[PDB]
Amino acid sequence: MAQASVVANQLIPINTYLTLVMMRSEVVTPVGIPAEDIPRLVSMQVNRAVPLGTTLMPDMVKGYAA
Repeated sequence: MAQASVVANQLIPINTYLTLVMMRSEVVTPVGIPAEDIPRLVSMQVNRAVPLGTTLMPDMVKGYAA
């Protein structure tokens, strides 16, 4: 397991536009959005509440496509 994913560094309320302070990189299982993509997630909106420590998955971000 060496791929790092984007993990919520704080609670992200439903419909928040993502900022850099909200996303950390962590090696977690299952794998979500690759950590390498944090730059392009800024200003994209989540479509559900993301609790602290939750892995961000592609389906939780509106407009995300990798």
